[PDB]
Amino acid sequence: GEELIKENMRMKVVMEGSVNGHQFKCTGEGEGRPYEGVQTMRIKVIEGGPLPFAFDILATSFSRTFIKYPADIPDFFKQSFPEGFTWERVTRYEDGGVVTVTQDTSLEDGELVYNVKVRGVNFPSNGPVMQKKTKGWEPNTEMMYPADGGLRGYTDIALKVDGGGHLHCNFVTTYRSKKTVGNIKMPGVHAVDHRLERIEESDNETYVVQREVAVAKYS
Repeated sequence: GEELIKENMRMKVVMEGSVNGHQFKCTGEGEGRPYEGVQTMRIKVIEGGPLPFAFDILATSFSRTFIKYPADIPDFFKQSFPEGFTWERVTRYEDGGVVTVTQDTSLEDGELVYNVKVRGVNFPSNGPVMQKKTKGWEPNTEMMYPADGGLRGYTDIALKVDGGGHLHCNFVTTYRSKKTVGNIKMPGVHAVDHRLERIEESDNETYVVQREVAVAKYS
C-alpha cells in the first residue's frame, strides 16, 4: 500500500477556523515528490480575509505524506493509505497564544484530500501575531515517538519577529492511522527536519505560496 503514493502527487486542502474569534475559510492546491520530501502549496483565503493576524500561525497546519524517509526507517504516513490518517495538534506560544488543530488526511482518486479545523485563542492584542509582525518560521526538528499504533510528535519552533527577535512556540502532535484492516510496520524514535519557507505573498496575505522540505533521520 505504499505503491498508492507515486513519485508525483497532487493535494487539495480546505481549512476552517477562528483565531481570536475571527473566522475564515482557506483552500489550497499543491503538489510534491513525496520520496524527495519536497512539496509546494498555493493557498487562497476565500472567507474572512484579509486576516487580522499573521498567516504564519496557519502555515504549519496546511502534510505528512511528503516526508523523505530512508529505507532504514518505516514511513508511518505512506503505509496508512488508502484509508489515510488524522492528526491533532495543540500549539502554545510563550506570550499566551494557543492554537488547536485537527486534520483528516484521505486519498480520493490518487489526490490527497486534507480537511483542517483550527481554533486560536488568547493571543495578546499588541503582540507580534495579532500585529502581523512575523517573518516566518526558523527551521525546526520534530521528535517522533511510537504510541499505541500511532505517533506523537514534539517540536520547539521559533517564529521570526519583525525587527529581530524570536517568538517561541511548542507543539505536540498525535498522528493516528485510519487503517484498521491491514498492518503498519512501526518506526522507533526518530526526528524530522522541517524547512517551511514562503516563496510568494499577495494582497494582504489572501494568496500564499509556501514550500516545505521535510526529511526523516535517525536519533
